[PDB]
This record gives sequence, C-alpha cells and structure tokens, in this order.
Amino acid sequence: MKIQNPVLPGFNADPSMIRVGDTYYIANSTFEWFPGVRLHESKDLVHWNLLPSPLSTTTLLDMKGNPASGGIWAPDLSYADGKFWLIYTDVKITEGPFKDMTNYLTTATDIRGPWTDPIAVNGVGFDASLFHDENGRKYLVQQTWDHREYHHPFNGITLTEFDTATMQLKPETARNIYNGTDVKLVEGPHLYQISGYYYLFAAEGGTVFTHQEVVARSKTLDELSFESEPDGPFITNMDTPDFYLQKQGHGALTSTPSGEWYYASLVSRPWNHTNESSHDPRGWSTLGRETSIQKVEWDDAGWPRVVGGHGGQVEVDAPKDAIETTAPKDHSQHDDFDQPTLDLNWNTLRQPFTAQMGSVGNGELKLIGQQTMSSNFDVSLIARRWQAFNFDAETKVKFDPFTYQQMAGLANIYNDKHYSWIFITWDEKKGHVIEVAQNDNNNYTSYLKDDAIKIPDGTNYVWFRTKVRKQSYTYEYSFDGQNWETVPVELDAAILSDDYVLQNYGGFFTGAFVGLMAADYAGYKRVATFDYFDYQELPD
Amino acid sequence: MKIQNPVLPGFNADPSMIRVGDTYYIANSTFEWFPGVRLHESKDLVHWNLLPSPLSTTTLLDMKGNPASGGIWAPDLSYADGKFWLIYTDVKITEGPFKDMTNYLTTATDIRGPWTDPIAVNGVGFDASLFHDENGRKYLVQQTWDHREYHHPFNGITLTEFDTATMQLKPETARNIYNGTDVKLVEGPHLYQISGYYYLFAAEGGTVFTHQEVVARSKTLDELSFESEPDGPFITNMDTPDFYLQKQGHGALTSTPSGEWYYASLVSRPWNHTNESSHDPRGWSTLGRETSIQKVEWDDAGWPRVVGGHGGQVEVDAPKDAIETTAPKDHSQHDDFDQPTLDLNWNTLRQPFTAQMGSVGNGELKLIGQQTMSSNFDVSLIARRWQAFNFDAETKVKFDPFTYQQMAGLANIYNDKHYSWIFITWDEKKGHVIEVAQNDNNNYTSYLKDDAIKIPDGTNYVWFRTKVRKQSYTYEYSFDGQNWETVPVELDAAILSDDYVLQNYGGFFTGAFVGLMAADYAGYKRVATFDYFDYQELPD
Amino acid sequence: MKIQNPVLPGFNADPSMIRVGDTYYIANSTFEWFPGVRLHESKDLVHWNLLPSPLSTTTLLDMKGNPASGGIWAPDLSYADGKFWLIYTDVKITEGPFKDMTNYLTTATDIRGPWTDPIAVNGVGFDASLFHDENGRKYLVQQTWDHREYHHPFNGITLTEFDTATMQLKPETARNIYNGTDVKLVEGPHLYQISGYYYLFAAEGGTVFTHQEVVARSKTLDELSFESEPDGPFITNMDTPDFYLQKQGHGALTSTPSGEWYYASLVSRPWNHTNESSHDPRGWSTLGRETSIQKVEWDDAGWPRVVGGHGGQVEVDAPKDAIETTAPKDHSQHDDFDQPTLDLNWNTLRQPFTAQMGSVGNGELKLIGQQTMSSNFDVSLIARRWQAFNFDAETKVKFDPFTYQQMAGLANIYNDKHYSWIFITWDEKKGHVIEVAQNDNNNYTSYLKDDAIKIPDGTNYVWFRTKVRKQSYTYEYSFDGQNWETVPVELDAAILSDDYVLQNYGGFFTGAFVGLMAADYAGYKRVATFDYFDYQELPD
Repeated sequence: MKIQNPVLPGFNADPSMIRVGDTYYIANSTFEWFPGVRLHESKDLVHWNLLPSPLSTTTLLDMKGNPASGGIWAPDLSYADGKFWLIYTDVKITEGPFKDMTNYLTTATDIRGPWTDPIAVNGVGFDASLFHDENGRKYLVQQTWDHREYHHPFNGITLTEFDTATMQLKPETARNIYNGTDVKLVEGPHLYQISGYYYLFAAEGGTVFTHQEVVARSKTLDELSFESEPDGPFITNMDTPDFYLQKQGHGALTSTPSGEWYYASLVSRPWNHTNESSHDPRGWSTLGRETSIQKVEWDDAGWPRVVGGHGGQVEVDAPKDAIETTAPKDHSQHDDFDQPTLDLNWNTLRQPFTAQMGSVGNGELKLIGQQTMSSNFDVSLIARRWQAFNFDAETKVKFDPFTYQQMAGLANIYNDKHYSWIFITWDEKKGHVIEVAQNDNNNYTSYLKDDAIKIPDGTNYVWFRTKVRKQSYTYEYSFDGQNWETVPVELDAAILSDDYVLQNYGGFFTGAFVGLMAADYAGYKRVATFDYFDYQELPD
Repeated sequence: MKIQNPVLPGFNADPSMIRVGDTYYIANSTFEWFPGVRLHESKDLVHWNLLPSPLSTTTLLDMKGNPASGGIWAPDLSYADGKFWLIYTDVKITEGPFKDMTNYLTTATDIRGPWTDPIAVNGVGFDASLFHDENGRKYLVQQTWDHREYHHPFNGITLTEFDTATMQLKPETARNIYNGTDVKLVEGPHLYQISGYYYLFAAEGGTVFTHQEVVARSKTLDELSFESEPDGPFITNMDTPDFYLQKQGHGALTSTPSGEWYYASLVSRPWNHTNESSHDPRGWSTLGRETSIQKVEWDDAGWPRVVGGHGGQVEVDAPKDAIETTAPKDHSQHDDFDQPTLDLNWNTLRQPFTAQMGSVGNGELKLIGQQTMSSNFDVSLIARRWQAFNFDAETKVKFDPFTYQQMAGLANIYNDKHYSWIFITWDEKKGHVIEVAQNDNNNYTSYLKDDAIKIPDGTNYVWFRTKVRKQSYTYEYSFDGQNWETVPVELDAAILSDDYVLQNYGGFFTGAFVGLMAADYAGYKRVATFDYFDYQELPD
Repeated sequence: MKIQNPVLPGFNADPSMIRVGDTYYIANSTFEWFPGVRLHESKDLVHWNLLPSPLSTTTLLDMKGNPASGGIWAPDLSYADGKFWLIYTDVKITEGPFKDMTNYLTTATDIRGPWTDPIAVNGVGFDASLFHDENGRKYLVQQTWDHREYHHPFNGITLTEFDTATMQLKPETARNIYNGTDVKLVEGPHLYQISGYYYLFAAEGGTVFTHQEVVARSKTLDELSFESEPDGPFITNMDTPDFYLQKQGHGALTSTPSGEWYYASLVSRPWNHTNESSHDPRGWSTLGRETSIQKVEWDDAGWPRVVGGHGGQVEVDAPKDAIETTAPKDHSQHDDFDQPTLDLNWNTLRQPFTAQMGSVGNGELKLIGQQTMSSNFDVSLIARRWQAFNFDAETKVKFDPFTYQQMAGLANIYNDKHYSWIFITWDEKKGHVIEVAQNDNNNYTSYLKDDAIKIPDGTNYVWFRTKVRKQSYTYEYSFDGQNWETVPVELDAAILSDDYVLQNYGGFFTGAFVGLMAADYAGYKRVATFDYFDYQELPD
C-alpha cells in the first residue's frame, strides 16, 4: 500500500513510465553500460522486477569507444497499435560545443523481445520521445541542441511529424512548440492528450540540484502555442535543500486503470562528509540518479500538481486498484555462476559479454584479461550497481600472472578515470601479490607498492571483499575464506559519485558499480577464475 | 646528389626505413588518420614517391571511436624470407596511468599489397619491431609500459622470441635487454646484426625537444647485456636550440648497396610568434613530425656517428650508387574528382571512405553530412597534410541547408578539439549564409554570428579559399570564383600544432591538415557537392 | 689555487661583483628576506666572508606585506669617487601585466656602513645598474618593462643619464642602447669601458634553464649602437643539459690587479628524483640560485670568452696575484644565542628583528608568537639558507600553548605557500603535543592529527631535529636530548625548490631556508624559548 522513494535504488535514471492494462513498465537510461536500456515491471508501483534489457546486441547498440556518459541517454517507451516502441539515443560527444547523437527506433510485440533491427530516426537533440496522437498521426518531440556559443544551447522543444508508413520524419514539419522558462536547459519533453488539451511535460535547469519539471498546454501542436502552468514548477528540489530527495525533474506521467495519476522522476540522495556544509556542496551521489514515483492530482484550472507539494514525498499512496507484485526483498545478489548466462543484474562496459571476454557456467566465471578499466575498448569486466549505501561484496578468485601487466580482482567503478580495486598481480621481488589501486581523475595511486602482500606458495584461490559504508569503503583479503585482513586504507566513496565527476568532466550521468575484472595489457590473455560473487546489502 | 631535410615534409613521423636491393622504403605513423601506415619509395634517398597505404580495410584497422593521437603509432617495416612484414600498433588510451595497445602483424609479397589478415601479437608496449636474426629465429623488440606511478613508466627494452611457425610470441623468453641512460623514456628499439655484434638503436627523452637516439651493442641477446655507445648520444637537437632541425631521434638505420650508411629520423621545424623568446617556447610545429635522413659513419671502435655531428645536417650527400628517382616538384595537389577513387594524398578520420560518407567520380566529390569534426565517429571529411609553411587551398561547393545543424566547407584540422573552417550553413533570419568558426581546445568561436554573409538568391556554388602564411591564416569566399572577399579574421596557426595540443592533452603526434567536410547533426544526411580541390604550395 | 663552483652555495643570486684595490666584493639579491642585499668579501675569489647587509633598517627597506619573491631583486654595487654606491630595487608585483618596482640609491664610504638614507631614482625596469663613465658622467642602465601584451615584455636596455650634482635622472636622455638577440628577455645590463669600447653585458632567456649572458659593444652610448658578440652567447648551460652547473647567465665582470678577468654568475645545481628523465624536468633547485665564478679571456677580435667554453667550469684557476683569504671551512652554524644580536647568517621575513618579534642573548632566543608562516606580515621567525645538500639541524625549545592556534618549532621554508615544520602545539584531548605539518601550495597536511605525540607532564624543553638528505627530509624529536624518535614521514625537498614554485607562481627567486619560529594567531603573544640552534653540513 506504500511506495517508498526511491522505488528503483541506485543508477536508474531518466524514467520513461507507461501502463498497458494493469501492468506498469519503466525504462531507464544506461549510458555506456551494456546491455542498453533497463526495464522494470510492476502492477502496484511499490514492488518492481527487472526485465531483460532490449538493446542486447551490437546490431541494436554499438558503443565500443564511446566516452563515459555517452551512449544511451533518456529512453522513451510507448505502447500503441498493439506493440511496444522504444526510442533510444546513442550520444557520441559529452563535452564542448557539440553533442552528436543519433535517435533510433526499435519495436516489439512482447516487452521481453525480440526487438526489431533499429531504424535511424534523426539527430537534432536528445530526449527524443514518440508521441502517438489519437488521430493516428505520430510525431517525435525532443530537446534541440544549438552549438552556437552566442545563443542558449537548448533551443526549445522541437516537434516533427512522422510518415507512419516508413517511420521516417518529414523534416519540413519541424517546429519549436515551447521555449520553456527563464531556468532554461529545456529538455525531456513528453506530450499527452488529456481533457481536450495537449499537455507538454519538460525538464529544465540541468540534471543537478537546479533540476525541475515544468508543464505547458495547448489546444494544438502549433509553433510556440504551449502556455506554461501558473505557480510552477511542477516538481523541483532546488528550493528544498534539506529534503531526503533531490534533483527531481525529468520523468513521465501515467494514469492508473481507475483514473488516478502518478509521475516517475529521476531522483538522488546526495550525502555529505562530516566536515562539509550541508548546503555547499549539497552532496555526493554515489547511487547516482535513481527513480522515484510521486502522486499527481489536477487543480480546478486543469493543471497537474504533485501531491505533498512541488518537492514531492518520500512515501506515497499506492494506486487504489494496485495488484500486489512479488519482488525480491532487496537487491542483494548471491551468484554461484551455476548458469550458462549472466544474471540480469550484471552489465559490461560498452560491448556484449562475448567469448573474447570470457565465459560463465558450471560454477565459475572466467574472465580473459584484455584492456584495463581505463580503456573504452575491450574490457573484460562485469559489474552491478551499488543499490544500498552500506553493503559487503565478496568473491573468490584464482589468477596466475607472470607479469605486472596482468591484474585481476574485485572492483568499484564509476568510469575510466574513477575506479578502485583489490587485485592479484605479479611483482619482480615476490611473484604473486595483492595490491590495491585507485584511479582518481587520472591521479593514480598504488597503495601497497613494494609492500604488496605476498600470496603464499600453496595458495590457489584468494578471497576478496569490499565493505562500503556510505561515505567510505575498504578492501579485505583472505587465503582461506575465514581469516580476513584489512588493507589499511580508507577510500573516499565521493570519488565514485556524479557530483565529483561533474567537477572535471561534462558526462556524469551513471552511478557507482561493484564487480569483477581481469586485465592483461601484455596481451597474453591471462585467465582469472571466480568461483562466486556475493553482494549483501545492509541497513541504512 | 643532395638530400634536403626534411625529405618527407609535413606529418611523416616515426620513420621505419629499409632497403630491398636498390630500393628504399619508409613507413610512417598515421595515428587516427585512415588509411593506416604511410609508405614512400625511392632509389636515391633524395626524391620520394607515395605508395598505397597497407592498412586500408577495417579488417586491417578499426579505429572508430579512437582518441585523437591514438591509433597507429610507430610502425615497423621489414623484409625477410622473400616478403614484407609490417608490425603496427593500435593505441586506445593516450592519457593517464595506462596506454592499452595491441601490436599486430601483416605481411605481403608486394609492397603495394595485398596484405594478409592481421595476427594479434601482444601488448606490453608500443614501438614494437620485428627482428629477423640471420640464424632464422625471430623476435619482437619493444618499449615496455609500466603503469606503476612509483616507477619510471618506460621499463627498459623487452625482447621476446617468436614461434616462427605460428608467429605467436613465447612469453617465457621475454627479457629486458637494455635500460637506457638517465634521459629515460627508452623506446623505438631496433636491432641490427653488424660485424659480429647486435646493435640496438633506441629513442629516449620523449618525442619533444629533449628527444634523442642512443646506440648500444652486445655479442648476445642476453638480459641487460647491451652496452651504451661512449660519447653519446647518436642524434639529438636538444642541445642545438637554434638549429633548423629539431626533435630528431626515433628512426631507423639502413645500408646502401655499396656499404654506405644512412639514418632516417623524425624531425620538426618549430617556428615562433614574433614576440616569443626563441628558446622558450622553442616553438610550434604545425607541420608536425616530418622525416629527415642523415648520413652515418663508423668510428675506429665500431660505433656509428652522424656525419656533421650529433645534431645532423640540413643537406646530406646522397648515396654514391644512388639511382635517380623522379618525383613531383612539390606536394601541390590539383584534384578535379575525375577518378572513381580518392587521390592517395587524401585521408579520412578513423574509418574508410564508404558510401555512407559519400562518393567521388565524374568531376564531383559528394560528402553526406554526418557527425561534426568534434566526433570520433562517422565524420564525412577528407583532408590532406599541410606540407609547406605557405600555401593556398581552394574549393567550389554546393550545399542546401535548411537548419543551422547542417554545415559544409573548407577546413583546417589538427584534432576534434583543434580545428577551424569556413562553411555554408543556415540561419533563422537570412537563410543560406557563410560562417567561420574555430574550435580552440573546446573554446568555440563563431566569428560572424548574426553578421554571417548572406548567400544571394541566385547562387548555386560558393567558392572558398584558405591562405596559410606560417604563423597565421585566413579564409576567403566568392560567389563567382573571380571576385573574392576576405573574412576579416586572422587565425593563429599555432592552435593546429603539436606543441600547443601538448599543453592540455597527452596525444600530440600528428600535424595540421586541410580539407573538405560536411556535417548534419540533425541527422538528415544533407549532401555537399565539391567540384574540385586545389592545394598550391608557395615558397618559404 | 682553485675556485670550486658554486663558490657561494645556497641562495646567493644575481651577483654584482667589483674589485677595490686587492679586495673583491659580491652583492646578491635577497627578495623578501631581511636584511636586504647580501655582501661577501674575498682577496682570492676562492674563500669568501659574509659582511653586514646594507639594507638593515626600515628607512632603507620597507617590505612588510611584500609578495614572496618581490622585494630586493638584482642589486648593483659600484665603487667610484671614493665611495660605494648601491642601486637596489624593491619589487611590489610578481605576476601579471605589471611589475611595479622602485630603484633606490644608497652610498657608504665604508663597505660595512653606515649607508645613507636612500634616494628614489626611478622605476622603468629592474636590474638597474650605475655606470660611472671615465669622463665624469653617470648613467643608469636597466631592463625596460613593457606591460603592453601585444609587445615583448622586455623592451630593450634603457640608458638614462644622471644629473651628477643631485643624482636625479634626466628622463629626456633615456634611450634604448640594445635590443638583445632572438632569445629576448634582455635584462641584467652592465656597461664597462675597456680598450676604447663600451662593452655591454646583458642576461637573456629568463633565469631558468634557457638563461644566458650576451655581450655587445659600441664606441658610443648612442641609441641602438651596440653590436652583438659573434659566436655567442658568452655564457649558458642551456645546451649543456648534463653539466653539474646550470642556469648560468646574469652576473658581472671584474678585472684582477694583474690584468686577469673573471665573471661571477648566478648558477644552480638542480637534482632529479630517481624516476625522472634527467632532461625533463631538468631538475629541482632546493639551494636555489647560487654564485659561480668563471675565468675570462679575450679573443683576437677583442671579444670576451669564458675559459672552458660557454658552459664554464666546475673548477677554475684563482687569480695569479690571489691573496689567500681566511674563511670558515663550511657554512655550518653552532649558535648558543650567547650574543645580544643575531648571528649574521640569520634572516627575518620582510621586517627587522624587533622587540615585537622577540629577543636574543644570555643563551636564549625568545620568539613572541605572532602571525603564521602563511602571512606577509609580522612573522616571528628567524631562518638561514640551506647551503649543503645534506645536513642536520637541531634546536631545544620550550613553549606553553593553551590553544591549537599557538605553534612553535623547527621549520623548513621557501615561502608562505611552501613550508613544513615540527612543532609544539595544544590539542583538546591531550594538551601539549608535537605535530608535523606541510603547506604545499596551500594544500595543507597535518601528518599526525589526533595521533599527535603527547608531551609528558614533566617536560619543560622539547628537542627537535631535521635531517635533510638532498631529495628528501625527515623530522625527529626527543624529550631528553639523547633518545630520538623519527616522525614516520618522508618529506619531498622538491616542494621547497625554485623549479617547483615556478609551476604555479611567477616569483621563484630565493631558495630553501631552515629556522625557528613561533606563531600565536589567537593573538595572545605566547613566547617560545630556544636554547640553541645547530646546523651541521655533511658531505655530498
């Protein structure tokens, strides 16, 4: 009976939410993480189950070499004409005057797939959304990039009509339907036909603490015909600096079977170090942009308003007609690698898990060492989101390196310039050793150096653990699985947060992950064998 | 009779030079420019002709998404066992603690191809070189990357033996043969068997003004057996700060049929702005790393020495047995696009010229607008090196944009963050206009803005010209090909120089190019038609 | 018999060297260190004694608030008309388009003083030098600052004539006598009348590794009449990157009684960390700019040349008529504070040692805690130069702090943003403790924090020691003077080097010092008592 926000914890950004009959679906952005577009299902809005990602082949999504926080930006899921339509955007540039992107369309009769070979739709801007008019016409509504430095870069909301026989746009039909408000950065447009009006929802202010969603309406789809909601915005936490939820905005409106109204929003829970002002910095989002759900009611003038005020609520009444959905009690994961395919919570960087990266099955994960976590190409790594502030993760691994260019173990990663791990490697004095390293915006630290821990001569497998405790984390190791030693360094979790990455890079749209990887930049394909992976969430 | 250095002007870096009978060949690094590996041929060392590049397919070279100054680093061309062997390196990371690279091998019975499908050899380090021992054994000798921040990053010269039946390395044979001198950054290793000794040539000091080449020798290929040449180095311009040639070092030794000896080196001719100290900065290399050739003699103790002293000479005596080679008088280019394939002097960024980029033939180049010059993906651009300090380039282009996201014209480019051009685009008030823009490390300037030049309603084609004058350059346009207007903006050529890019980016290994491109980041594939391209070199 | 360079080790920059009869004098720049202008005397050029500094009162020198590496730049000492003339410069701005300076004149009949109340001469530029023409006319010759960013900042060598009755300049006589060479940054001018010519010595290239001295001559003092020495420069180590001496240039020529010729130059001995290329960075000068002396001979065309070539020599033949001079064997210092005035080797920051800073005598130094080493105002600190690569320094101090804002101990300091120390302070949990801190360009580290060492309840005095070992240094403490504990942190000496400070600040002209200080930024004037100071130089 009670939605507890965030409902989708950890990296679950840019929710597109729809209802088909009694079933709700949310699609989230995935950026450089493969497979592309995360899908979840529910019948109550409270409990959610992970579905297979649509963009699961290189025919659907080719992101080798993509910059971090390029790839899949906000997706748009829709249902019309007896099928699912997915608009998705592959962004190739994350900084500077340009943001070159391609918007694609795929479809499916079943939410689990298979998905049709993608059609390229256009560029123009990101946050592309398929509007299905009740009269059978279809349109793309999107953000509009402007590279001209003497203008504002978000040049209104473009609406362009499809030829529905080919699903190619007719570019001559393009127009700006809405310029937004003085907060600018107008994006994330969605159109809805409600009570004889077209309602436009749009995100503004950028996806940090000044984020908001605004609402406009028009009787038509004419150029600059949309009028802004009075007493706006619809949702923001800009002016609620102490609230548990922050950065709400970009999202999607859905009805229930009974005619209630809900809004899924991206959201963050940024925390502070003990010595910081709570209001500067407002905090660090290690769990990145998650998804919340807010209830909506309509005021007497026909404008939608968030229940509990424009900041939303932590706890929200579930739909009256909610059908109870069974879901795991938390996001803990206990993987024996018993199955021939990866658990759905695992993701790879940019590319599918192929035989080149390794194999899973019969109780073992094998990763073939290729490029380091610093590469945008051919990284043999699997990882899953941080979905709690406190957790323990553990593995048991065997690796036989003969050079220092071979490394394998347990990692925490944000991107190619923000990661850490504890790993087995080789050194000239001791042979097989354990080291811990952190890459902090290419300031790279090896903690143990010459004092790397010697792996005793009888030792086959090494056990590794990371203990994440909100603001900080540690690595531990064991030669028997029972007696553990802590490596005496406390790592700052803020290094793996959106708010930290934003300081020196314009792509900061994911969240921290934990996982397993092997590297061999000697190019000799050294194999690491992992017997299990455990991720155990702890109370907050 | 007289070699005039640089013999290969403009971007012609990292020369690997061999002799087969009476013919000399030089292979140069190409980085992100496609096709990969530049080849030149001569029988006199004075005059050189361009041959087809070996790495001309995505089976041989796949660099989509590569960072600028990644891709093809120093290549190694060798002839043994009646065929050509090419070792080449695709570098995927240009900054930070790692430099993930793969070394590949292809072979050919004819220097013009075809080349065999590549074998992956290893990583370990760049500057990989195939040593063919007279006894039939074969080895890879290379630089050795060390990511450990508490060590020096260039960890000696690794030698590893091949299994010659499969041409796969036997990693257990790896050893460090040479640690270099205190100047460090030891790389560019080549081994030669001469007069009963193995001679090792290696580059040191990095490829900027502290570059040098050193020589070592051993009776064996044993671990750390190589002894440094006394009274070194072999070549450097570090300590000749006023000399016309700079940055000499990384290169290759060849004999002539009569037993003379020559050394090809990379080289630069960096210039100064008027107000700068000649010694700080030492200058700006718009023509990048070019190739020089120096004569070598052997001293009484059996050590090789450059004729004219360790700084080399501008003019060098050609081989006594030189066979005259005819070559074009300069590198001017007059292209009517009359042929169905591109002139060899044209390159693309990262990827082959496919139908997706456009077409050439019957007097026209068609470029299909795709991503901007800011992208590492799908850029419809062809360009050729700056090969003189002073030149005029000109084209005639037709383009019908309906949005400001469509741009086409005449460009000067170093990389995705360092380029300029004059182009046709569209604006809201005037329609078809001419603009000039410069991207200076993502500081992007539109020069004309609202004062972009209106293209008159009669106008089919627009003519564009760039005049490069060493330190600075301008753009001009014409609506009839006879009456020209100069855009009143003088651009700094130093923005397209290795030495400028080095200030904020660790990949700075190419050189300035001039060419033609079309962009359509609206994604509507707008086509630009170019009737010709002219590149006219002028005296220094 | 043998000058061993550097003859004046540690910070002894910008030597002005003259001879009066059989006695040589060198004056050196002192920047923010008080008293101003360092003076040394010798009769052999091999052994040197420190004399009292001229600028010993606030009437002569007022530097409170001066930026680090402002204050006293290159001085000029001359002897004519039976007295010493000192031109000195107080620089108030060290970065940006301006470098506002005032040049002053003081005189003395005795080198040890007293010195006359200073006359303000002009601004115009630094490196002002008094030229006494044989014909009785007198001139100021100087560098010429140009703030205009579209010009080169060093606008030739200005010569302006004095009215010798008032020793005020006649501005109308100003002209540029010499523009220098393409190396630019022309400064440090000195004029000499020799063999019917005016010879001009000038420094160029800036005071780092591209430093050089050039020589020009003219029959007149006419505008742009000076012609450059062929086959220059006169002195440089730019092109001797492995030589023990570096950065030679700015200096002064003197004759001996017998007609021999010597040149005193500033010089450095920059060292490398073990992992660095010897040529980039060329190294770290913890001992700053020291003084060397080179021998000069005249070629057949009447041009001066350094004996041993333009790089100079480490060891140089002393004058034939040299009179062996008694001097301390090294710069060790054993100070019991038995005297009522400070040993001459001690300096203060910016201001005289007044009763406000404390007192000395009867076996004790008392420092009254005022502002921290981070301040340009009222710092109770005395310090002496690092003058060897390896040394031990030690003190015994009593201090009774009641707040953490009170700190006193043994410091190593370069400037307000580059220092370290071990000190007594107070903390909330333990009371009197020992801490170590480093300020590294305002990245401030407290090493022990909560684990600061508790000072036992009976302890009156604490003993402190620093052991400097070229590239690195440590701190030790003792509660009895016999049993020592090392604080387990190795500090990088490069943080207190010119070459490090230059990376982020345009004033980098001094050198590392070691000394004693007390701070009380609670403003309660807490007094630290030091019983002795020992500085013991060790072999290289």
